[PDB]
Amino acid sequence: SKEYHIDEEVGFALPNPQENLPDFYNDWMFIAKHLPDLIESGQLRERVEKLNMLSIDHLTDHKSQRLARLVLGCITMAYVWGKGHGDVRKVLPRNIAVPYCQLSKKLELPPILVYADCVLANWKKKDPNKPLTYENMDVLFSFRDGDCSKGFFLVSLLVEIAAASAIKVIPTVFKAMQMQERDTLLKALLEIASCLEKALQVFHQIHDHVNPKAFFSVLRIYLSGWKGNPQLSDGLVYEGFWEDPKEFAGGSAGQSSVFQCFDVLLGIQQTAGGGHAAQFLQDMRRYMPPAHRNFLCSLESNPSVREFVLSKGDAGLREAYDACVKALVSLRSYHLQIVTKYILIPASQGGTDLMNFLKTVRSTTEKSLLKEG
Ligand code: HEM
Ligand SMILES: [C-]#N
Repeated sequence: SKEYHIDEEVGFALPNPQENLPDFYNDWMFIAKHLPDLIESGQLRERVEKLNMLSIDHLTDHKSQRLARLVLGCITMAYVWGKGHGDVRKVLPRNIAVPYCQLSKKLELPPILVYADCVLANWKKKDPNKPLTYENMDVLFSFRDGDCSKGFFLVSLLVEIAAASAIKVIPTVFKAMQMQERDTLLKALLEIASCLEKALQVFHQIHDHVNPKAFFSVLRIYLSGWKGNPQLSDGLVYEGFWEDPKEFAGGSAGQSSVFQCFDVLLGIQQTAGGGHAAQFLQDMRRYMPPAHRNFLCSLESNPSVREFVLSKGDAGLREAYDACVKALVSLRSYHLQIVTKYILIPASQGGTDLMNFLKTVRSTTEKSLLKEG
């Protein structure tokens, strides 16, 4: 893999994210670093509104630009949703909206908190000389005390990273296919499956660091966007940058290139059709870092692993291939149980389009199995 911005140990996540910005931006940092407080004491909005329009020209490298995106991102969410009880601002102050939109255009991402922001770039290791384990990690920004943002963001991060171990073998896969190296292809496929089976394990941690009510009633609120959202019908107006209000989708792990990449790799057509699920997954790529979406399509232009495995009456291969597909459905099936627990139940103390979306994606994955009939 070339510079598709994919680290060997961390995958799609940003390696060693930047924690501090140039003093020139201390005003931004302060708000971001004290969001839980400012929000609760009800002085957040007033503070954003007192901000001077800062220029983004002093954000020289990528990482510093990403940090910035995170800060302005978190701030924008806090501002729009407030204490997150129903009182929402429909207009984002030009002093903040401008830099944010300019930085966004520069990074080729929409002006709203995105997965690549609050997960991929929102972390740090407590002890630099220790492994990447929950215990040795922390997020950079949170919305409100007890919103379980650490648990959510980090467990996603950790799953993201577990899946990163397979990304590195993708090249091996394609090489083997043209070099007609059957034993190499088989090895590779199983390795991938193994990594996807380990990611599921990592996923279990979600129960240990995220409480259903807190998640459903708080975090979920701040991660909401303004596309097809009843309380922001026509979107959000980025004062001083755009004429009319713009609609954008909230942050969601659905923006992770990880799962999409494997669906591609394995020839699963999540994106095909005119269906609602397909449109959503296709649309979410717009929310992924440009480098990453480039990676996703470069894969799409490679020869099909599925067609290859099928064209070879080789059980070993078919099975190894199914192993990977089986791993995905397993992850998704587990993900459903999780939504049930962290959304369905909490909301019961309409939202079925949710379950049908997920089940359609899952179903599509299953359908790709080879030796099922
Ligand atoms: C608190 C736990 C979690 C909840 C409540 C949750 C909820 C949801 C919901 C409601 C969707 C549907 C679309 C949307 O609104 O964005 C979704 C999609 C998705 N989530 Fe989660 N999620 C959770 C944890 C995770 C974790 C830890 C991962 C792992 C990185 C993950 C990966 C995905 C993916 C890839 C999709 C998109 C569709 C697909 O490929 O199947 N989620 N999630
Ligand atoms: C999934 N967020």
